[PDB]
Amino acid sequence: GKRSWDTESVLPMWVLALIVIFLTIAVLLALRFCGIYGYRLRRK
Repeated sequence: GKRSWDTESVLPMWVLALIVIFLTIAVLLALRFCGIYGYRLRRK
């Protein structure tokens, strides 16, 4: 692809991909920091 895609795609994949990792890390971190807390157990 030589044409200045600029718009890597009207839906830039890297932007889409970055979003997933941000959330990926967020959920993993969420679980651990909450891990020590034992998070919850709402049911209780």
